[PDB]
Amino acid sequence: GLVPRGSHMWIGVISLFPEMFKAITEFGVTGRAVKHNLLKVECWNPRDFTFDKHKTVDDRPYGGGPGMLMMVQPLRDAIHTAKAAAGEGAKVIYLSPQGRKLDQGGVTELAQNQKLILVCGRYEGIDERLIQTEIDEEWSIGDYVLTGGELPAMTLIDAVARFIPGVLGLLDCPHYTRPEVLEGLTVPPVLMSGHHEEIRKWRLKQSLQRTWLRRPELLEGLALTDEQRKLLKEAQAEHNS
Amino acid sequence: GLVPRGSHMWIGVISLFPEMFKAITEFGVTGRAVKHNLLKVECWNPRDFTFDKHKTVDDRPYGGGPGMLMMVQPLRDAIHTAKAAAGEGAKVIYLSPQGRKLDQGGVTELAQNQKLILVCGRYEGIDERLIQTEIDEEWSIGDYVLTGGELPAMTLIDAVARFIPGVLGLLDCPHYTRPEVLEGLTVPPVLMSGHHEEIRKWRLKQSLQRTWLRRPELLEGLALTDEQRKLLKEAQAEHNS
Repeated sequence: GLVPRGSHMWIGVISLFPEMFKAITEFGVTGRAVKHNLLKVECWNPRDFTFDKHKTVDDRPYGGGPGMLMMVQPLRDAIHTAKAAAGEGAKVIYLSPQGRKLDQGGVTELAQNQKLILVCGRYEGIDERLIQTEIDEEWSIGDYVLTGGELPAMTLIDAVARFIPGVLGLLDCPHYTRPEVLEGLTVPPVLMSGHHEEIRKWRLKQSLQRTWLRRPELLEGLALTDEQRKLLKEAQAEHNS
Repeated sequence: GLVPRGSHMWIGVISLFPEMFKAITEFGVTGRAVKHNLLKVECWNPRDFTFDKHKTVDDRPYGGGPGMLMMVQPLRDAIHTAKAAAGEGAKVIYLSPQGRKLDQGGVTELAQNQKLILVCGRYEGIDERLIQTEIDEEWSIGDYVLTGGELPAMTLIDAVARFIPGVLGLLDCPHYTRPEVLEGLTVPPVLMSGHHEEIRKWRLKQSLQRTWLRRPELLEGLALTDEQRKLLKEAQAEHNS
């Protein structure tokens, strides 16, 4: 086709609930990426790597406490099988609130990988030593507590999928569509003017203003263009007075 | 049963892909919460609120550009039906990267709501005016770009579900489980000592140290106990020298 070979992204997933990933493999743009063979998601379930009659996948933490942990053997073995399939150059990622905070910059660098293996924890997490022996990088999608690593893993896949060849910075400017007047609220006249240039500048100005007011941190680390600086300056002055 | 009536949580969801929510309603603790009638998730799809032959749910942005937006009428009407079902006291939430940053403190306050309606956007988002007429609060799960609001919505549900009566702060201390020696790596002796007190202190110290090194921001805004301050001080001194 139009896309060169060897540009597809492969993602191995270790999870007790592989079916959860249908949420991204069967719907929307990510689902389309999978259908078009641009994105490949392969899952392995630790429950299939047990040897006891009850397929036990959890274990007690040393030191005591009610906080269960994933059983090491089934989880490690699942990882080993994924690594066997992925072969060379496969970064193993563990999703947890103690990992590096994910942001668009992080998504960009993770997307540079053609192969990734995502480890989804349940219970209170996984053995600290496994982080040392099997995990390459630990990442957190946010500072909040979740019941498992599956949502964080799917969030990561969704974010990086947008960087896959064949698939299709600051806070967005306000957006408007029909009707022209919604419950008495009108669309900014400039957007109805047809003046391509005035519209481009208005949108940029609004984007900068909103980023400044809501996420000023995103501005730090980016040397804005001369135009952006001028528009932002105007917005800041107008906001105050 | 043991749980008093009127303590269950209801969550209405507006999404073009209702099936994605099976990821949380059919698996793990959230799935168990749904099975035990502790959590209720009801979805409405804008596609069911259209009147044209092609069930159109997207529309062109005023001002031009390739960035499509959700069509106002089907989306607004879906919201109205959810509000009709939810009745009184139902906060409507829009998930977007321009919303308030979600953190455990935010999860705690959102969990105080017995009813919530989550609006999941697709395309480039929704009309700015709808945020004014139908949305009560805007929330962001992180500073990264996603293909839709469904994962953010499920992440929010998962986080607040943990606060539901009947269901079951800083970075966790390292955790360990069998075997005692994993690929030559041993479990900290204190955890194998059986000394309940030494273990409690060791774990707290490690939790504080890790929070300090990886997420010092979490410390800001919390007046630690005398013990925590002592252990953290020791950890900081040991880390340096």
